[PDB]
Amino acid sequence: EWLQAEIARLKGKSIVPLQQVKTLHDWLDGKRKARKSCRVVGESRTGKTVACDAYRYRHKPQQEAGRPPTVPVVYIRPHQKCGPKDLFKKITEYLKYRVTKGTVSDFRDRTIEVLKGCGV
DNA sequence: TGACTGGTTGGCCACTCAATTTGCATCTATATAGATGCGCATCTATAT
Ligand SMILES: Nc1ncnc2c1ncn2[C@@H]1O[C@H](COP(=O)(O)OP(=O)(O)OP(=O)(O)O)[C@@H](O)[C@H]1O
Ligand SMILES: [Mg+2]
Repeated sequence: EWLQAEIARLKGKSIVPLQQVKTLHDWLDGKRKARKSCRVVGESRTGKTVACDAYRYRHKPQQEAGRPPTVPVVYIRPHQKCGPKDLFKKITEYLKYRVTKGTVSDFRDRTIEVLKGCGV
């Protein structure tokens, strides 16, 4: 009946535009055009991760039949005590590059090489 | 006639994690010797 779907809208997650989200998207675009690194800080329930999701979605990948894709924005949440091989594995996986095994020095070189040409 | 011979169905390196030692900084809750102040005795002086 009608009552059963309604848990799902409620339980279901959604994104609501808010002033705080808009503020970040414009600031990040300044940083992205300028190629300036920066940090975002704030308390854990302010919804930082969600604003960053909403930002990622506004810039879809472009894919041709043969050559590899353009992807402007990469988002990763490291695991606790994330080491070098674990960081390179996450950058590599968010792009779905097929190679999965390697020495730390091999993943380092391979990560630099997939950020290049892919146009991040 | 009793001999001879032939017959024949894991290793070499690079990286990571639980641990467990050692050292340092920060309470903390008690233990312990010195000022300070009444509370009365004791002496001295003064007056009728
Ligand atoms: N723009 C938004 N629209 C709708 N809901 C939002 C928005 N921003 C945050 N929320 C709500 O915040 C909750 C999740 O918080 P979120 O994970 O965004 O916080 P956070 O600050 O990124 O957390 P942390 O820093 O601890 O990782 C959800 O209930 C989600 O609906
Ligand atoms: Mg977050």
